[PDB]
Amino acid sequence: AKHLFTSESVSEGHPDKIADQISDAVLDAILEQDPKARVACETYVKTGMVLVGGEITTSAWVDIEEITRNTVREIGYVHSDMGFDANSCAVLSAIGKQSPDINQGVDRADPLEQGAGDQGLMFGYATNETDVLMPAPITYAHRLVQRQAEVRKNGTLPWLRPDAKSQVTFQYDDGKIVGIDAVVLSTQHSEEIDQKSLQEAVMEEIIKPILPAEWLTSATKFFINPTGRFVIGGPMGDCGLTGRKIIVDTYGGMARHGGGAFSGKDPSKVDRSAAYAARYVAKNIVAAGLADRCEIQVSYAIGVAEPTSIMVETFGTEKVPSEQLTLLVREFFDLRPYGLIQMLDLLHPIYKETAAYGHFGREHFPWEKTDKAQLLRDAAGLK
Amino acid sequence: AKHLFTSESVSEGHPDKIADQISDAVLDAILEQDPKARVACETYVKTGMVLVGGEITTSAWVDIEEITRNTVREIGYVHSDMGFDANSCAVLSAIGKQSPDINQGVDRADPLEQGAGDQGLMFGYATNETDVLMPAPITYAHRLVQRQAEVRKNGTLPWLRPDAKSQVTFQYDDGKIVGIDAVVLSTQHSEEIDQKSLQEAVMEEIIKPILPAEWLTSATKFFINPTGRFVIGGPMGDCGLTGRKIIVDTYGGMARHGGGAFSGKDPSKVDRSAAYAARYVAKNIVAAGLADRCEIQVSYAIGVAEPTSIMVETFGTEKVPSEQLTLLVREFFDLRPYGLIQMLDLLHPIYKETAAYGHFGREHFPWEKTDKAQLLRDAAGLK
Amino acid sequence: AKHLFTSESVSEGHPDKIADQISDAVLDAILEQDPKARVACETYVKTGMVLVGGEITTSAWVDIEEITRNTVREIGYVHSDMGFDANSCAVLSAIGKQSPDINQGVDRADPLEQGAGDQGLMFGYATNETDVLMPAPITYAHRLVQRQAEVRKNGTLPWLRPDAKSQVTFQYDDGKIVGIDAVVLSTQHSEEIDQKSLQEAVMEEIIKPILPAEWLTSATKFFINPTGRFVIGGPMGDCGLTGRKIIVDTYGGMARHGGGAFSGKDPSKVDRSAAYAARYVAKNIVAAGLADRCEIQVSYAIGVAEPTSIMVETFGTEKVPSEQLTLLVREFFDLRPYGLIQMLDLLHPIYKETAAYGHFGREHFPWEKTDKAQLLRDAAGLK
Amino acid sequence: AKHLFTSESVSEGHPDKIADQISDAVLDAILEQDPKARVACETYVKTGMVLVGGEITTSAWVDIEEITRNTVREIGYVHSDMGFDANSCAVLSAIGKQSPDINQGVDRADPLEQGAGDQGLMFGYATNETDVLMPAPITYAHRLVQRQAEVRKNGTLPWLRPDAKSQVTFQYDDGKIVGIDAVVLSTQHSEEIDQKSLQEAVMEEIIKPILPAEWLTSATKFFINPTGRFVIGGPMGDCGLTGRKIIVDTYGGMARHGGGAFSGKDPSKVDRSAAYAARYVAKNIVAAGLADRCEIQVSYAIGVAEPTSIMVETFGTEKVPSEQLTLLVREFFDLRPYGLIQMLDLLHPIYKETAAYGHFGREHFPWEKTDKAQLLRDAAGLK
Ligand SMILES: C[S@@+](CC[C@H](N)C(=O)[O-])C[C@H]1O[C@@H](n2cnc3c(N)ncnc32)[C@H](O)[C@@H]1O
Ligand SMILES: C[S@@+](CC[C@H](N)C(=O)[O-])C[C@H]1O[C@@H](n2cnc3c(N)ncnc32)[C@H](O)[C@@H]1O
Ligand SMILES: C[S@@+](CC[C@H](N)C(=O)[O-])C[C@H]1O[C@@H](n2cnc3c(N)ncnc32)[C@H](O)[C@@H]1O
Ligand SMILES: C[S@@+](CC[C@H](N)C(=O)[O-])C[C@H]1O[C@@H](n2cnc3c(N)ncnc32)[C@H](O)[C@@H]1O
Ligand SMILES: [K+]
Ligand SMILES: [K+]
Ligand SMILES: [K+]
Ligand SMILES: [K+]
Ligand SMILES: [Mg+2]
Ligand SMILES: [Mg+2]
Ligand SMILES: [Mg+2]
Ligand SMILES: [Mg+2]
Ligand SMILES: [Mg+2]
Ligand SMILES: [Mg+2]
Ligand SMILES: [Mg+2]
Ligand SMILES: [Mg+2]
Repeated sequence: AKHLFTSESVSEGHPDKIADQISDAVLDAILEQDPKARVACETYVKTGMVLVGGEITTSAWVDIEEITRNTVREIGYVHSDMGFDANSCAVLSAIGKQSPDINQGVDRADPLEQGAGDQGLMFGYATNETDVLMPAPITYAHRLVQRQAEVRKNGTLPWLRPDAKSQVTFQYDDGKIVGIDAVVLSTQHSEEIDQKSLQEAVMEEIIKPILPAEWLTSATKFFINPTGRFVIGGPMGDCGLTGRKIIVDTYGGMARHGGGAFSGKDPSKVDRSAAYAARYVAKNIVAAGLADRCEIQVSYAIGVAEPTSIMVETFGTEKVPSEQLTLLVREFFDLRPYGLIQMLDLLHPIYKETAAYGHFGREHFPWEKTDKAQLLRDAAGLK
Repeated sequence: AKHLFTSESVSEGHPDKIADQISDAVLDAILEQDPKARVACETYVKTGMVLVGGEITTSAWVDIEEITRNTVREIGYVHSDMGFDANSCAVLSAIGKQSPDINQGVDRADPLEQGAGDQGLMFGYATNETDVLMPAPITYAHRLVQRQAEVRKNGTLPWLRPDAKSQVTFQYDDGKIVGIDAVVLSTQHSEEIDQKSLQEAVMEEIIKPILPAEWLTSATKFFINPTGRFVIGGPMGDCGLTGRKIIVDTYGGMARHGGGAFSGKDPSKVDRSAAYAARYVAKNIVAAGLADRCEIQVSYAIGVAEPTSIMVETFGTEKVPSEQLTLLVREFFDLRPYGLIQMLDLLHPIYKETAAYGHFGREHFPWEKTDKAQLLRDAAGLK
Repeated sequence: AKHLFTSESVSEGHPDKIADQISDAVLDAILEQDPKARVACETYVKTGMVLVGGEITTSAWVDIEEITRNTVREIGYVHSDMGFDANSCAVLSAIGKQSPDINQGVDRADPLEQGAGDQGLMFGYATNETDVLMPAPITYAHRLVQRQAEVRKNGTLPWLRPDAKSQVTFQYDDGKIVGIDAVVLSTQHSEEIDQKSLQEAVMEEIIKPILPAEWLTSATKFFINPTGRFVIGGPMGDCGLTGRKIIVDTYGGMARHGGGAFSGKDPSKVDRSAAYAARYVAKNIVAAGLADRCEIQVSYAIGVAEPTSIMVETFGTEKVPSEQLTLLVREFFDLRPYGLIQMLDLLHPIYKETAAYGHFGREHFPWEKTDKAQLLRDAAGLK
Repeated sequence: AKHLFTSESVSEGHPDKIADQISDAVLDAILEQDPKARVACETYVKTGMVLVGGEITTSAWVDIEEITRNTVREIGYVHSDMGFDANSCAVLSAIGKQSPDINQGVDRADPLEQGAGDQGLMFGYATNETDVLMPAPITYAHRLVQRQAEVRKNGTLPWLRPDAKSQVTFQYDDGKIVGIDAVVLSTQHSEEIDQKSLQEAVMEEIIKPILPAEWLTSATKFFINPTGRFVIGGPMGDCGLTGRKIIVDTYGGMARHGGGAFSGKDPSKVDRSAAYAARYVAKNIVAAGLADRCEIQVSYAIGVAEPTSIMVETFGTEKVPSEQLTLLVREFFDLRPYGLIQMLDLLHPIYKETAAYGHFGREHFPWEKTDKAQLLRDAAGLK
């Protein structure tokens, strides 16, 4: 009955995230100019530099330094005092074009037959634990780093620096949340404020306002800047890389994962598109009330348009025998490369925004919408 | 009852893996000279270069170019013909030292009290699906890319190139394997051989000898180099990065994951050490026969030595009420930073070997050993 | 009366020249699209990479990788066998925009008033030692490396590699050439041919056909691949950088030099335009017969249109008192930034061609033409 | 009789010089540990990075980041406010080992026979225009940038930034100096001070105290920060590269040059050692009173110990027929690779100090000493 589950999240000022933002910042710029572009951009970030590389084959014309400097700038690093500075950092580029060998298998004569960008498996997930049908732990962790960033930008706590990470562990009894045992919040700061003050301030401004007072009890344990000092952060304190936040980007470790990153790749890359499409049916199934929680999983083969595997897991919480529930899935949605792109209209520059604070949970994203639910209901005991 | 599950693996010639190998190749070298070194090494690999960076604080003296060139060389790329060459590629370095701010929370006066290298959560897993208590899908996928590499090196198929990826999906009925529906195998090759021949050869030499003939039926579907052409590969066709094989490195997507990569980090980094220790108790629990399959999860807080969370999931397959099963865990093993390192003796250069073909399944690894099982048995109905 | 003077040259396959070529290759491409572009391109070349950086502010849209790969390709390195490969090498870019602080001083309201791109001094030179009014030592050294490159491309000596350097020292008595004391010729080669053969072959194919048989006597000493082995070359054997061939680029050490490189910069950069204009008047003066040999020198001040200094040196060989000869100079030519560009029509992509084998001596270059001579004659005892 | 000659210099804060300093800073460190090390270190410096590369073969163990960060730190860039920061900039490394092919020709069995590091020609120079037998123009220009640097460090003009360049043109009549026509002084500054103030301040603190009041007349023209604004400088405003200050490093353009840079290379490199040895005999000749001014020139052939060419030019100012003056040269000094190093005791870390403000003119340098003069006198009309 009782058990503990822990999830974590990172601020937009976290090295790894900086990468993602940059990566997806480039794609957006590119896509704005050419929707059918093929972008596979990987970014490396350290002490005084930013490396934007990979393979890009587009007709668009973009400025990497500008997109980069501007992207970091917005993140927050604008002075050597914080360790990194959009204005004075180095911006390197090693961007080649996509291999034709791969391309022949992706873009074929007939657009519909067009194949998967690569082989691989993706996991979709949905749960009635919350309104947005997302697990609770990841939702609150995200809220924590997000708050910290907002209290920093609005000038509430001017001594806060971009870099920050958050961890929370919930108490789960009878399969439901009963509270929160431990809370972790690490945030970069200036040489001007003291630990205690900082700690005491983080509680009032960042934790207390975000964590439901009900789940907080005299038992909860708070871990704030444990090493006792976090003045050095960002790429200086930790190397940032693209696609190294795979889990916080998705469901916090509650659901499963195939190993494919999101940022830097255009929709023809199943790692991102098939993933989104998977959250789409999973969420839609639960909204449709066909199950309380279900994990979906598709797998593909490079240059091949038709999915190599599909499986729905409802953990017994289903309301219609999986059978019809699985035959309904391939019945209603098109998981073929050039079916999901139209299904969710992925040919637009809407990904940068997705690079920090979770790819799921934001109802305004095309894959968060639940329109097929009611119709997915009709296919089984409408009433 | 019936459902499909897919996993995947990559050859030691895959860009991402090249990174990991390099990353862990540097640490080993360093560790050989200094076991208590603090290594956080991230590698970026593309068309004609290799970028080794991150933060390293050691008293050891190593040669990055030599370790790198040699590491790639062994992988296989030794001619421009294959796209990359250990002898003629560029070797770049951006390696700083570890932030003292982090260090004060890690290495404290008392070695026992020494804290976790970072915050985060890790997932351990074990299953009686196989002798090594590893899931089957990931085990066979690894075997496929591994075979390909060996048939290449031994000269059986001299036209094979280092770069290769493998995907397999099993049929699961009644919770057990009944067969394999689809098989995917992509391998780089020379301009000298044709697709058909290649395909036909891959079956005889790499697939047929590795996949159990029982699970192969007239239904199984084989996908071999689908785009129809894979002559261009390695960093030229795809950017390689450290820690982007998170899932194939562990359990193939069968179990869960927290988001911590392994390669490039010394044991004081819970991402690698708490992870290993988690596979250790999970495996040891199943071996101890206390459960058919169980997932373990620990989470930590930077600078803090005592785990912030622990949870054992046996999916009902447990044989002793979880209660005593969870109280036994913290009873037998020490998950504190400086407890797992001694527990598994992680202060040695034994990681490079772990950078390709799974971190689990190799019984000779200290975390694969099951010595505590029988003793973990004594603590519950010995007999 | 008697004395020895030595000059040297380098093949288009030399690391430093590779840089130059690349640098000026980028400019041309840019200029083709925008003649008034401001290009300050510096290239770094090593083992498996090429670094193109600096500051560029243009409205043009160019592809660095393509321009670079193609430029190296043409030079000759196309296989790992030779140490570098246009197809498999890395291409990096760190190009920012020109500082507006400099720009306000360069481009002012009135185009004529437009100022010098930087401060500095430049040396022009001319001599009746040869038809093209160039010194002899530098002329023959260029010819040597140029021949080696041609005998390599035409397939005469297929085992020759791109990298090569040439050195010649002439005997000067009575102020004229009497012969050549020592000849140096170093060229990269394949593991297939032996030293002796190579040496013997270099004489017949490269040295004997280029050096006048009259100046070659039993005294002359030949130095061919002295270390006894030159199989390793190019960026692998030596780091290439832009603007490190300052002297072979001009007059071989016979005349003076101020320190400004040529490649990578647009004409608004006095280092290149004022230099060219200087060879222009010096050559024109000797052609006009006003002197047998004269060195010119101008100096500028950033943001300032009017030259800070001008001086003509005729080494006594003048035929009209220097006085009128110097008053004639500023009388006939316009050395103001926006006067020399029109004077020589420098807003065109004509520089790559100038990046190897000398910037002077090629009569088809705009600064090699002598049209003002006859008119420079009228201004002094026409007849 | 009358004519104008211009020279220039650059502060230790100039991008190019930053490179040199870095380059020679690495050598010294290495040499300190191993005098017979072979170092060919080329540095590239831009906006937020520093690239140290080339080929180094030593038994020494050094820290590039530390040597670099510290070297830049001392120069002065320590805040993003000035555009570059030693603490937060990137430090990259691409250092391979020296090609054995070259080595066999350099270090042979017999140490005496040991050969020249490369082919090439070098120019030495001396003049009685000044006590240190250096030309005047380059001496004063160096003094100008050197003053600016000192008035910045001592806090006299706290708003001064590291980057600065200086230009001076002298009036030469009857072959002697009569005065100075134009003065150029460009220095980077803070957003806090205005142009007029700055200009007025630069005259009092930097120009007036350094330029002889005799040579300054109502005619002299002063050019101070002409573009009207120099707030942006350093690698941000201009790319820094090693060996691009060839001329200011030596004689300001008064004497000739062969094209060989000094910084980053050990003494076995004739570009630096033969160069120094050339200033040594030229200076010593004039000190010996054998000529008022003389230019020396040697040339070498890779792997070859014996110089390929030697020539002394006294411009008629000699006092003993050149003949005996040239036979005296090879009589007194040893220009063989392994003769000059002992001659000047070059196996020591004494080069960093030589990377800013001229390689000649500092009488405490081993090549600035004149001990052979009196003995060079005995060999010709002692009395
Ligand atoms: C703990 S660091 C990685 C370990 C590090 N590379 C090392 O050398 O041990 C990972 C993240 O922790 C956070 N961090 C950095 N310094 C910290 C500190 N002093 N206290 C708490 N968190 C810190 C940052 O957001 C950083 O991305
Ligand atoms: C499909 S690629 C990544 C997509 C690519 N960056 C793009 O621009 O679309 C990922 C992996 O697939 C494999 N691969 C590369 N070229 C391939 C081809 N032509 N056919 C099959 N697999 C290929 C390699 O092992 C490579 O690391
Ligand atoms: C002699 S190397 C400079 C010294 C080198 N950086 C080192 O590590 O000693 C410079 C040039 O000499 C030429 N070179 C390289 N290897 C050579 C060899 N084995 N014999 C003759 N010339 C060679 C190339 O053109 C190369 O760019
Ligand atoms: C004029 S810049 C070279 C041209 C530049 N690459 C461009 O993009 O036009 C070279 C040097 O001039 C100096 N400098 C830079 N900005 C300056 C300014 N605004 N006024 C005067 N000197 C300046 C610095 O010492 C710098 O290294
Ligand atoms: K890292
Ligand atoms: K990639
Ligand atoms: K070099
Ligand atoms: K520059
Ligand atoms: Mg990371
Ligand atoms: Mg993938
Ligand atoms: Mg990858
Ligand atoms: Mg982590
Ligand atoms: Mg060079
Ligand atoms: Mg200059
Ligand atoms: Mg320069
Ligand atoms: Mg040279």
